[PDB]
Amino acid sequence: VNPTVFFDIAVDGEPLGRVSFELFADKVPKTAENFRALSTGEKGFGYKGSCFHRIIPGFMCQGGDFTRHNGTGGKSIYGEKFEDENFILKHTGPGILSMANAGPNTNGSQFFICTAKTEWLDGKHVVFGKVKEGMNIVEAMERFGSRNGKTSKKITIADCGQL
Repeated sequence: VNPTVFFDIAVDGEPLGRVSFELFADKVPKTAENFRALSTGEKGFGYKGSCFHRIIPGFMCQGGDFTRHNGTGGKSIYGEKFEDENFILKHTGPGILSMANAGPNTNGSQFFICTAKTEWLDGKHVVFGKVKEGMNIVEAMERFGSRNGKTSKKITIADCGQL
C-alpha cells in the first residue's frame, strides 16, 4: 500500500542506474504525498531533470532544488513551505530519505538520502522514506561528491515516476 517511486540517475548525461524508494505514507502521509507528486510531475512541476547539488561522502546526497539548482530554491505541492508533519521515524542508517529544511516548518521540495547514520538530525528533519532498490547506485553517486559537497560531475534525475 505504501507507494514506490523511482529515480533514473545520470552522470554528465550518461545513464548510471535506478534507485527506488518506499515512501512511508502510513506514518507521514502529507510529506510522502509531496515527494510522490513531485516525482510523477502530475501537478505540473517536479524533480525530473533536476540535479543533486550537494554530495558529501560518508554523510548524504542532497537534491530536490528544481528551481535554482543550488540549494536555495524548490517548492512543495502545498505552497512555498509546509510544516514538520511528525518526527515518528528516525535517521537509523544508510538509505533513509529525509526532508531538508531551513528551520522549523520550512519543508519544500529538497530532501537528502543518508549514506550514514545521522542521529543528530532526529527530531529536526522529517524522515519519510527509504531506499528499496539500488542502494548500490546511491553508493556510486557518492563517489562524485567531495568534502565540501561540490560534485565532480553533474548528477541528474534523468527520469522519475511511480512504480
